[PDB]
Amino acid sequence: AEPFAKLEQDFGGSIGVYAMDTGSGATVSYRAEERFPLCSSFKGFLAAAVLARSQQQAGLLDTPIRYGKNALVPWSPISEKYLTTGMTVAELSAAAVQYSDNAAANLLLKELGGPAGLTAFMRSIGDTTFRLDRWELELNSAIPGDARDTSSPRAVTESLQKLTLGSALAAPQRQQFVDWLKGNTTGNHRIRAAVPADWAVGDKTGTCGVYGTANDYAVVWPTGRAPIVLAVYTRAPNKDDKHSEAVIAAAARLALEGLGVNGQQ
Repeated sequence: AEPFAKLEQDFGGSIGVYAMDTGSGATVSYRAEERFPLCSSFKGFLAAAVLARSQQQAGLLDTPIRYGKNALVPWSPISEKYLTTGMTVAELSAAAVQYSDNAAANLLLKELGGPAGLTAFMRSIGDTTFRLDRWELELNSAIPGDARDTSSPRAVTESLQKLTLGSALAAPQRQQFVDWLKGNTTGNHRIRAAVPADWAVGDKTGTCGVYGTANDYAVVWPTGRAPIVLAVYTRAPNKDDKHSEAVIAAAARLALEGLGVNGQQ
């Protein structure tokens, strides 16, 4: 606890961590059951929900979605680029996960019946904590004490484990989910920065832009051992408090250390 508390003190906000060693079942928790805004991190679970749906709806992933300029909310760099052709459900999913593309996320949410649809999927896999309430971009408000669009580090890690390593998805879909996470482009300075270059990592980040609120969750494969699943979330009390990637990386290192996993040569 003390090392995490010192990290909080220097950062000026709150940090929540839950890490599980899938080999032994050993865990590290710090504020693991407190609520933190999901920010864009809900998009990983959104992609998992789309994959689950594909298991009972043949051809879903290949389906072309032809959206208009009306769909292009800010921070949609992939969606903007493909406006004139449209994108398949698969393409939208990869864009949402690997680039946090907002338009792509909103289109996929619509496919699943909105924030309530994604929430009902999470409940279906045994996650009673996750809630998505709003769409992009309103879900990013991260107002202290607001339960909308939040989950806990523990629930995030447990759900991530079920979807990537457990039986929540069929084997093909499970591998697609893992591959999407592995191809993420936005997380190089977070959980990835806590581990050596040759450990496989799949992750999804969230960065609300306000209230020092940002996060990352990941599956990590250390050379020669069972994977670790972990979530690192932050928030802070003032709207203008800046997030820190460095604090997330540091908390990840502490979590891994607490499991006897470190990147020391």
